[PDB]
Amino acid sequence: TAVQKLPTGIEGFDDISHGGLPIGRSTLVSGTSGTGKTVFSMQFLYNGITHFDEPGVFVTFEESPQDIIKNAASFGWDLQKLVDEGKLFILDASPDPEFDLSALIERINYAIRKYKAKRVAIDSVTAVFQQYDAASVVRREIFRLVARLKQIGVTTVMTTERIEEYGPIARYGVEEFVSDNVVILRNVLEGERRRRTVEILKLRGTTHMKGEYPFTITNHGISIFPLGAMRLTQRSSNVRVSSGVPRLDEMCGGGFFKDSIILATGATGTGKTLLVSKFLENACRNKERAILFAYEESRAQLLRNATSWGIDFEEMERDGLLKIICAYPESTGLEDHLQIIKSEISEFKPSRIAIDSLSALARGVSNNAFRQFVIGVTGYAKQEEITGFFTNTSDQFMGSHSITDSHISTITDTIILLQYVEIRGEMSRAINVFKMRGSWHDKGIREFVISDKGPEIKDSFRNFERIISGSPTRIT
Amino acid sequence: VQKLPTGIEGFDDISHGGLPIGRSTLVSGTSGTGKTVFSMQFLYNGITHFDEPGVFVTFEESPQDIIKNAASFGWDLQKLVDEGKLFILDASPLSALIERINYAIRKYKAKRVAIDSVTAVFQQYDAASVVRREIFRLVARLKQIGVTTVMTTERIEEYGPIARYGVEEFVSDNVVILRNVLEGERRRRTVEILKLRGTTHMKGEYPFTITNHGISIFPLGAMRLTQRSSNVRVSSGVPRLDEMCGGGFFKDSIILATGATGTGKTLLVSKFLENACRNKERAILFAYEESRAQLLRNATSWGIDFEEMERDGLLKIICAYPESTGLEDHLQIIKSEISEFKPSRIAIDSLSALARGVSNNAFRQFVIGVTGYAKQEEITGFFTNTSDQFMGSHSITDSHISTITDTIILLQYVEIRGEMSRAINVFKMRGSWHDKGIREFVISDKGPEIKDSFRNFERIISGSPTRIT
Amino acid sequence: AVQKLPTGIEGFDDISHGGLPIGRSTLVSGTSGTGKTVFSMQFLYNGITHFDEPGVFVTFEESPQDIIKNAASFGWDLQKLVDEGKLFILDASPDPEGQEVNFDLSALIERINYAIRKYKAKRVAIDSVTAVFQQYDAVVRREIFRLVARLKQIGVTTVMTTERIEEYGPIARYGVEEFVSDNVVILRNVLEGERRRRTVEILKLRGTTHMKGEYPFTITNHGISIFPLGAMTQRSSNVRVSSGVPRLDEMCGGGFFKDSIILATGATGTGKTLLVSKFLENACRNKERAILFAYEESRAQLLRNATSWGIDFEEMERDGLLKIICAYPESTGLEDHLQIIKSEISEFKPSRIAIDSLSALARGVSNNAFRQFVIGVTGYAKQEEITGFFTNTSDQFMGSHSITDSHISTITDTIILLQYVEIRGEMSRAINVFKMRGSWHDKGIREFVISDKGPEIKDSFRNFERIISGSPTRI
Ligand SMILES: Nc1ncnc2c1ncn2[C@@H]1O[C@H](COP(=O)(O)OP(=O)(O)NP(=O)(O)O)[C@@H](O)[C@H]1O
Ligand SMILES: Nc1ncnc2c1ncn2[C@@H]1O[C@H](COP(=O)(O)OP(=O)(O)NP(=O)(O)O)[C@@H](O)[C@H]1O
Ligand SMILES: Nc1ncnc2c1ncn2[C@@H]1O[C@H](COP(=O)(O)OP(=O)(O)NP(=O)(O)O)[C@@H](O)[C@H]1O
Ligand SMILES: Nc1ncnc2c1ncn2[C@@H]1O[C@H](COP(=O)(O)OP(=O)(O)NP(=O)(O)O)[C@@H](O)[C@H]1O
Ligand SMILES: Nc1ncnc2c1ncn2[C@@H]1O[C@H](COP(=O)(O)OP(=O)(O)NP(=O)(O)O)[C@@H](O)[C@H]1O
Ligand SMILES: [Mg+2]
Ligand SMILES: [Mg+2]
Ligand SMILES: [Mg+2]
Ligand SMILES: [Mg+2]
Ligand SMILES: [Mg+2]
Ligand SMILES: [Mg+2]
Repeated sequence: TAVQKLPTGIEGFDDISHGGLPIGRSTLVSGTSGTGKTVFSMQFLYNGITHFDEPGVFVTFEESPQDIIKNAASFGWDLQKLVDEGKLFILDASPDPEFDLSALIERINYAIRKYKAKRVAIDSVTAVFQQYDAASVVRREIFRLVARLKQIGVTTVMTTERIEEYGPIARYGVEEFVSDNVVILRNVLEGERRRRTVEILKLRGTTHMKGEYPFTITNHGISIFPLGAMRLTQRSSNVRVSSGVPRLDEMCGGGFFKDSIILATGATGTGKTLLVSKFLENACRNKERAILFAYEESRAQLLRNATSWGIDFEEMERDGLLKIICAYPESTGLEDHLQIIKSEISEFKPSRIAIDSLSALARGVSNNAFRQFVIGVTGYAKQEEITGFFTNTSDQFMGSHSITDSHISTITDTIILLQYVEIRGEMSRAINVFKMRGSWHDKGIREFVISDKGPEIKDSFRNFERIISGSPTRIT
Repeated sequence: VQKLPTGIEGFDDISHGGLPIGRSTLVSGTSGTGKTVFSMQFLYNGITHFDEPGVFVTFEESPQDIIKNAASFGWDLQKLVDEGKLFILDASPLSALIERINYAIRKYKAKRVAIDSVTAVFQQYDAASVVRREIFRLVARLKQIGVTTVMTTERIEEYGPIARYGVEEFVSDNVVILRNVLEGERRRRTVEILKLRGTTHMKGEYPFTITNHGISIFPLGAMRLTQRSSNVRVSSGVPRLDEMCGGGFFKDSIILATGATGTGKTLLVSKFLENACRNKERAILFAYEESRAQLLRNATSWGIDFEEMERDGLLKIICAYPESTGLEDHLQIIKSEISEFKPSRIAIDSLSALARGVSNNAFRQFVIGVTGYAKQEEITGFFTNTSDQFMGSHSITDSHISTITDTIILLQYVEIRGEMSRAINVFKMRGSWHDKGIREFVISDKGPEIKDSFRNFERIISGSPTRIT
Repeated sequence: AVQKLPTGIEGFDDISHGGLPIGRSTLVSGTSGTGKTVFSMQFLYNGITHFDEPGVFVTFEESPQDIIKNAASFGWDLQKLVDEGKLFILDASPDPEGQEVNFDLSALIERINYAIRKYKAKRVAIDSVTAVFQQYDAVVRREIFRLVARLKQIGVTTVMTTERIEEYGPIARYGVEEFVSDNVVILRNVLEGERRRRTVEILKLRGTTHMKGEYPFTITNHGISIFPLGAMTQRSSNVRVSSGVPRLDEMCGGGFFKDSIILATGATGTGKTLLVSKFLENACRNKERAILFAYEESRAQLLRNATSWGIDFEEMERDGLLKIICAYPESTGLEDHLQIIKSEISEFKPSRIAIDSLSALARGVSNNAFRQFVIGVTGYAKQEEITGFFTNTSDQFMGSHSITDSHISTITDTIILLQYVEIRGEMSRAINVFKMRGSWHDKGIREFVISDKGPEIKDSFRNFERIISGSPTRI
């Protein structure tokens, strides 16, 4: 007879809550303005009706029912229908535009019975206390409301308000301790960018995932990405795919594995976009779909620079085997980027993917949040059986030294190292398969030349030393 | 939830269309952020562009002061007031006020309203509960009438509470935060849309500037990677370099010349703009290091006369110190001067100068800004960067500015036989073959003379090479 | 359109883009000892002495006698101006003995009004408005608005002094004054390390433009003097001057330029001060005035070390062609240092100048502050067409292992690079004209020897590699 839970239906919340929200109990969902308290509370009710056939009541202390309905239309929720079918009831407790909570408790109970409601949402409880002038019996009244609802036996969501993101959990510093369950929505301003996070602080009598988890409000409501939950569990096969460059495929011991993450690390101009461009060509030639995620160059530039290499991307676009998705890294946050990726993938249903580049997306953002992105993208592709080619521009121009994020290096199956080499007063370029995981790879640091045809991988600088430096020395 | 176009330059992009119609939007900020401007600009555009009358509720600032202050932006509000398009309700010493607004709304058939400042109307004793109940009224009543409102609120802190009483945010359907952050000894204006209930919006802060045209927002995010790209070449002025670039620079490209002090970046800039005026192409030089006088002289020593170019009306030398203004302003200056002169080529000497006393993320927003604006307007951009190490040549514009540039010319010193020789190298050239040689070049009265490469040397990049065998 | 009134305070009219809006009230807030009372007195004083605009100064504490007395330090005979009826100080100080009581400012309004007309005052100053409430209770917003409006009707440009508790905190005390005032100026005395820095910021000028951010100022005998770097043209000529060393002149294509900023960079004891000494010796040899600004060595030592190089500074000090201004960097702030330099240049009217060294002035200061110093000094020298030889000591001993770590390279026109070089188990020296804008320069890392006669630049190290490292190798 332990605390059983009720599915919310919100992508990720049931995972981080190890089931859902405790049944017959109230959950405080606190946050600042614009965190997604109302969306969460509505989505809890909406998913109740549509998925589980559980009617719900929505208590509003300010926002008009008509306004609540119009705001949900963005998500594609016809709340007018649910209202017209007695599946949703919006109790208007908003003041007229022209003391102890007890009457309202009666009105709610009447409604719950009338519409046979199993879920309730109250938004916001902090309002009535201010709207009137309590700020003195907050604990008493919140305790009453919680207790009376426990009697009715309804799963409740209570919206609270905060001022500071990493400050007190609520306004009166009392609502948290009365509530059985506490969830915190945050919208943290880092640099000049916001990040939405959800935390389940407390679930009395049950287990939950601790810490903040990133989420996004899309046209499908709140979508949490259980970064921690996503488990290391894939398929992995010895099936190979080609790079579009034959000598490289020989250097990779037949070609890239289908279930793989490929990284091309090198200085600027080393020729990473060409490797990417050839990898997508190969897909479209083998009658496979692919998506290019550009974060550095426009389509026009990509198309031009490709046609110089002799790769017609438009023909692939027209054929329906290629989709170039161009966007500035600061066009949104890494959280939304990953969603746009995941969404675009689901639509086109690609076999191969390419992000150009990762170093561009790591502009300004913390090394932590970037790690979360990489793992998120890496994991999605390996789970969805999509081969992934990633690019990374090294800051050091000469040779190679290391990788910015140690996470990337260990999260990639294959590492292609492009570098520059000074040979007889000329800037040569060299390619090397540094890592393959599960195959033989050529252990050579081979010269290559970029031409109108593309990459021409030549032989190793055998008669040179200190090639990794970028400034070698010929040894007779 | 449909939206009304504000007409504010960049806001309708950040807000994904504009402000929701019929609803009220809270615009909070400290003094001098630009709340009254936004509110005036909102109404102004309402009537001049969309033929929507507006009512402006003032609580302290006199009607005539509002008209006097607006004149700076070039807004004849009195003309509009006379023509019965704008009404300024003077509430300077809520049911009563609301009744007066409703009357004014109908009297002028107004579709937009601006209330500034609401915090002042509660500046008696009204506290928390009173403010929440009272604001709720105003917002609700305004919603009933059928008018799109902009409501001004005050802050005491830039990254603290959004308003005063910590109540106005939760009541309002829409929240916009205006900030003026003192970063060191320079202020930076920024707009953030925190909340737009019922629809989507661009999140995060975005920089803006109050100009003689009012609030002008330049979103780095809304900037789409959707510029054009051609195979049309343009010359550097140095023919050996054009041959090294496989015909020349591209018309649709950003050029970077990186190197130590005295390596000759400004010479390459001089010859670049010389070629432009030689082909009757208009060009601007945004100089942040030297002065017009010293540039003219040092160019004349190179056999380059900027004075004639300027007289012809093809060259514009804009000199300014990086510390004179913030990077947000500098960008507005660059954009503005470009829009007037309509140049085909542009030059910034140097980017490294503008980086002095600024964050990497701010300088990134700047570079990303200018780069993009040049590419979208089809303007060739020769940028310069001075490396701090004068021989090591370890990195180039070490701030991820390389991924933004299409061409990289690396200038360096080379220690040959106890002499300090120079070298030029086309490091990168997207979409073209480039000479892979680290060619020696010598500056003269005539200019840069690119010679042959150091074949019989090693460790050239180090700056201290070794003669082989 | 909002017209502005020239304050007369040095720099304020530049940062205010004209001055203070006419017929409008300006708030000038700051902590204790920021110069709020100075600014206000200076506003009125200048008003009278420059534009024949009478003024009225309202005090709620300090007696007229004291205000007149304190102003004497700036050389302002306010009693003269009071006697002529050009200035009036309305004493509204609390009665020595009395009792207390809502508060209304209707009484003072009419007292100020009366005096305004009586003295025909164009300018007015209130100091400090905070005190008048800090003597009873806080109505502030309403009472502030009342005064601003009444004074607006009268059409007098007013300065309202207000007091703060923290430097980077609330603009005023009660969190209201700011919003009610049309114009806001924040004076700050920021404590960094253990040194104070005075800064002016115009936060807001309704209906007008202004320079944003903080700008440094100093309070002297002249009063408040603000130094906007953004306000700053420098002309250029192909006229050569000599370094004092004939070989270096050759290496610099026939000498330094008259319109140039020379920088000498190197490790300690590489010989920057010798080149400085020779540079100045030439000016005096060509009957030209020069000033040496030293921040490392005393006058006595400089002279001793100079005479050991065969340079008599005393004769040129006596002949009135040389002024040696010695002072520690920590004696003042860079804001002050710069004003000492500008002032000393204005007096002597030199043709050449020298700072020995810039590296010393950078000690224990903000990188931003030191930048603003160099941009200022270098700008003023180029402005007045004064040739400037600056010194910089690199912390790295051997060779030019790294460059100048201060981002000065872009300002300096000529860069002389002194370095050490180990040759056959012995520390040698070297000179190189690294940069020379507008001239050919010898591109050679020439050996150079110091002696009793002074510098002897010699031949290059042609038979050596890795010279710049400081540890070469014989080919
Ligand atoms: N269709 C949509 N797509 C993307 N984002 C959306 C969409 N609809 C709403 N949003 C976002 O969700 C916000 C509304 O969240 P909401 O749940 O109303 O916040 P809240 O925390 O309840 N606000 P408050 O009542 O002031 O405390 C909007 O301001 C947008 O940022
Ligand atoms: N048509 C061409 N012929 C020969 N070489 C070319 C051609 N186009 C490009 N290149 C070479 O390839 C480089 C650009 O390759 P690219 O794949 O864009 O590299 P990258 O590492 O992705 N560059 P970046 O994004 O700026 O860091 C140029 O600098 C040239 O060296
Ligand atoms: N008349 C001339 N004859 C020969 N060389 C000259 C002449 N004028 C200038 N130079 C050379 O040009 C160099 C300066 O070139 P410039 O274009 O100013 O380089 P830069 O790297 O842009 N300098 P900076 O802005 O100080 O970092 C000098 O160091 C000289 O070697
Ligand atoms: N013509 C103009 N050109 C440029 N900037 C201007 C112009 N007019 C006003 N400004 C700027 O805008 C500021 C005034 O903006 P405004 O909207 O009146 O401030 P506010 O934030 O409403 N002040 P407050 O009511 O006290 O909280 C001035 O201080 C200037 O910085
Ligand atoms: N009579 C002399 N004969 C030879 N060499 C001398 C003589 N007097 C001084 N020197 C040299 O000159 C050096 C000091 O030169 P100076 O111009 O003071 O250099 P600096 O770089 O300015 N030194 P510092 O201020 O400590 O960083 C000494 O270390 C000696 O090597
Ligand atoms: Mg809400
Ligand atoms: Mg690339
Ligand atoms: Mg205002
Ligand atoms: Mg230059
Ligand atoms: Mg005082
Ligand atoms: Mg010395």
